[PDB]
Amino acid sequence: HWGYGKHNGPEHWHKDFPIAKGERQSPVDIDTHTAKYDPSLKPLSVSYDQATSLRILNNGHSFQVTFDDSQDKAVLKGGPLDGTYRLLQFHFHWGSLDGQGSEHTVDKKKYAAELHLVHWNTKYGDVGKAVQQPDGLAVLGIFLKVGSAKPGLQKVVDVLDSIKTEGKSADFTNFDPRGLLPESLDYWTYPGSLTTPPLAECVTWIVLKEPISVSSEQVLKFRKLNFNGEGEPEELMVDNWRPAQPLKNRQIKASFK
Ligand SMILES: Cc1cc(C)cc(NC(=O)NCCS(=O)(=O)Nc2ccc(S(N)(=O)=O)cc2)c1
Ligand SMILES: [Zn+2]
Repeated sequence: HWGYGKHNGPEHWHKDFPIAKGERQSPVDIDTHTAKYDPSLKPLSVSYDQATSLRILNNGHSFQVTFDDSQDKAVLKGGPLDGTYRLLQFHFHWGSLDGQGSEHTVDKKKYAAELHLVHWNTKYGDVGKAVQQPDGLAVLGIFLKVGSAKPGLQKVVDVLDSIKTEGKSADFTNFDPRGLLPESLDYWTYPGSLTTPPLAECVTWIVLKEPISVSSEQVLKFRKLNFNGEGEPEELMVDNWRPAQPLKNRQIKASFK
């Protein structure tokens, strides 16, 4: 089964998921001098006021906070998107050191981590149908750099002790994902894929220009999680990021000048 080690990491994924070598794989490097400002792009609409978080979980690949997506409660709209996309979950990718961990890069710069808020297009009815469509998902990507603490992240960080190993989950209601956003919603956008198996090419990526800052104590808490399940040799959950993939016949558009 897949992971991020020498023998099961991103260089192996194509054997079970041959779309790993596809025409619209993610993440990619964002060359800021080649992305074109697109004035036709609208502002993004992030409507998270009615978000209903449910649980926090260690899935062996990362940790995730899940939301009730049975109604339009927390939706992403506008920007490059047609229609309404409901927030399903968010999770992160992070490094063993502050100089690596993000999946997207910006002029080859790697950030310490990257947040993915995962949304699906309601015209397809359920997430499973949406993953089979080229416009099925929209993932909002936010870079993390190490500096000042992010107060809106601290409730996440303080429960990680309780889901140390894969398969563990905990109640995590009443969490406000608005506390994870930077000030600016300036973004880059391009068509891409899931960055973990099945690597489906179903994602409109929206990557925010402005990173959020998190403290060294907060990211250290990410790094104490485990890939393994309880009672198995401890392998720290670090460097759970896929590297940049070929851009091929794609063009990255910027919402700003
Ligand atoms: C059944 C149920 C219910 C609720 C509420 C949440 C969940 N959690 C969930 O579905 N997680 C993944 C959905 S996926 O699209 O199939 N996988 C995927 C997503 C994003 C990326 S990424 N790294 O490109 O952002 C990579 C892979 C499940
Ligand atoms: Zn992700």
